[PDB]
Amino acid sequence: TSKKEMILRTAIDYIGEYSLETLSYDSLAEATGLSKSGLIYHFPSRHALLLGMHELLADDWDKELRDITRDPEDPLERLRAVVVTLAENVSRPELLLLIDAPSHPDFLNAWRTVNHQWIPDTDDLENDAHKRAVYLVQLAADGLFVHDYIHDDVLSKSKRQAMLETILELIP
Amino acid sequence: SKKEMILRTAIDYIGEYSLETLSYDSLAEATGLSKSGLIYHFPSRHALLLGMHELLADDWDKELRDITRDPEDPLERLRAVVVTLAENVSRPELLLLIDAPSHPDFLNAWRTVNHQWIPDTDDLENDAHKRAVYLVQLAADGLFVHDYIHDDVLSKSKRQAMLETILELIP
Amino acid sequence: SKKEMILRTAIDYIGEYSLETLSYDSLAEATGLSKSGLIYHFPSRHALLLGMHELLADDWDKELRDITRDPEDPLERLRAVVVTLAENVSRPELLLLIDAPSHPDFLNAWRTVNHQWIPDTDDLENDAHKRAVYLVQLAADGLFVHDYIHDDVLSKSKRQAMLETILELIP
Amino acid sequence: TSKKEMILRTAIDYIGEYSLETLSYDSLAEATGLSKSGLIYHFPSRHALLLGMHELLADDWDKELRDITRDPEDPLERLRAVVVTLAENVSRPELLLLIDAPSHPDFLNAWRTVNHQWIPDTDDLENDAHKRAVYLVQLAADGLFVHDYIHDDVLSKSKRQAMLETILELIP
DNA sequence: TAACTGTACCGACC
DNA sequence: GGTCGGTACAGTTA
DNA sequence: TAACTGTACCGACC
DNA sequence: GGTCGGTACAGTTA
Repeated sequence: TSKKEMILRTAIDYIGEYSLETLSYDSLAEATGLSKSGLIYHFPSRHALLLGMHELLADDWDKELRDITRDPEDPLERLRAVVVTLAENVSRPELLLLIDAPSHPDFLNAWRTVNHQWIPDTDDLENDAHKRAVYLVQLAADGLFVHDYIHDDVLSKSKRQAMLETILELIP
Repeated sequence: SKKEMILRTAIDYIGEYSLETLSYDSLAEATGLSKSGLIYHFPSRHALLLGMHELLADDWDKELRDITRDPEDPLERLRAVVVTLAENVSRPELLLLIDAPSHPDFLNAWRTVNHQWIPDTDDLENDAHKRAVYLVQLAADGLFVHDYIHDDVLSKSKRQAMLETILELIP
Repeated sequence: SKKEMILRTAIDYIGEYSLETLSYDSLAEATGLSKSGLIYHFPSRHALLLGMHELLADDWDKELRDITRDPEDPLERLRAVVVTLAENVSRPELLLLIDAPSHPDFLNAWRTVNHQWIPDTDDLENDAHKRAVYLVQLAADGLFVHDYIHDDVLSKSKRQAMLETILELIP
Repeated sequence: TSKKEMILRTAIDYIGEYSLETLSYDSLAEATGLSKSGLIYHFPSRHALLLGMHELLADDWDKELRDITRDPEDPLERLRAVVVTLAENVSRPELLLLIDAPSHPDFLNAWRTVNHQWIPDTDDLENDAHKRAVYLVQLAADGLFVHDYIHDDVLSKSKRQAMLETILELIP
């Protein structure tokens, strides 16, 4: 009967719709049906509530990346899954959370797996043309991830598939 | 003008912290003015935010005009877009671009820029060359946002190199 | 109930000062509670003011039940109106009655007393009896407001003599 | 010229229609089309603006009282004017000021004429029938002055005259 | 017995 | 003239 | 030399 | 996230 995960989904859904500044116990109570004491029961500070949201979303993204990877040892094969989940499996909440995370080490740490085991390493890229060609993909996937929140002019699915394919065809 | 100075301080303030802790009070510190003198200049919070959207939107239209010496070709515009995104737009611009949907006034302030300098998505599905330019656009947005969504700041050396590689890609 | 002790302190504050300077902070000083403890109990200012109106309008109704010994007739209600106006109603009720038009909720809290106890102003051009009762109502009202609009508080004895004079005048 | 009496009149009219707590430099600037600076020139503080208003209205009244007293030796004649100018020639502003007056020595003092040279005397009426029947009249007049602001039942012009006549008939 | 809900407060801040 | 993030603890429902 | 207007700024309170 | 009561001038209009 523990509604601890349901609260987080509700909180994530809420920040997509509205935003972080406006997420508070009262407004999460209103949205969960729960009472404020109820929420405090699982998340005794706002800091825990946010941690849980970061953790929850980083774990969605890790599970998503590992599932769609055909072979986990092939670098290019995992870069392809980074490109794909960035174009389809991450939305507004993740972006707001990525941006909020630097604001506390706890939140940074919650994202360490998926920023250190899936995003390609920046090493001597000044003078390595292949490595820099692998980073160009990463940069382009990141632009397709944030595109609809920064351009005010959403891509339709069809345009987004077309651009996803273009970022893929560019994998070495 | 005292107005532009206050707005400049508010922009650095949000780069360092966020919109949500931008308050008349926290802004009175950073600017040295009293909470009340601040309100004299920006009589509501919405005005203060409208100021900041407008200042940044304008600065962006400025720098990308002082950088293209041929406004004609979508390609020279496109060059201007990549460089400004790569090297002279930071965290505050990203913060206000995210926040902009929350009021029509905010959207309206970026309207000039967001459609005038931004390549056209229009028929992208069938035009390979139009997908080659949007790929550049996307890579630029990638470098613009890079350090604020991966816990890893690029060094100036790395950043310059990725700018070039993107600059290469240009049709 | 803690609500009722809070209203009671607010009633005495406005007796000493005014409604205009009655604020959550100034009522927190006077009650011992914190600003937000008070807001827990009355969540908006409207609610606090509605509470004070309700409380006085209802004490006056009660104080005018254990005094009138035959709710039946116009005259025994009038005697009661006169006595309560003369001696168990002071500056807070005057202040609240002046403020009460500022909102329908407040007027409404004074319905029971304002018509059901106070004699009617109806049919008063032509009925001598009805003018002799309203004369008594005006005098009672005059004694009620006396200390607060004339720079001269009456003593208890002066007040009883006058009370008694209005009471004689009863048709 | 000098807008000074004109500002006070506007301020009086303002609070009649609205009230005292809302009367401010800003709101009085709007009502007068003057500037806050303009108002502060005549009235260096709000205190000085309320006194102006207390002073002005007590003189309108004192003027009105002696304007309508035929024989000012006669204690019953002045009692008649009191009643008359109470039932006919004072309105809301006048009530709000009276009620506010005791909150400051200057305000009390500005009402000293009309309260001393005109209001009959509470002097051993405990044992004196005539004196107390003179107070009764004063008492009913005060009641007709406050009626409309205390009872939520504005009297018609006609009923107000009817009641005024009745208090007057109660005279010597 | 864990998962709540309600009630009464309060300091920093908007 | 409030909100917001707590804190404290008693009383109820799966 | 008086009666304003506008512009910037602030502490206490709401 | 503000209003209310100023303070402090410099310039303007009769």
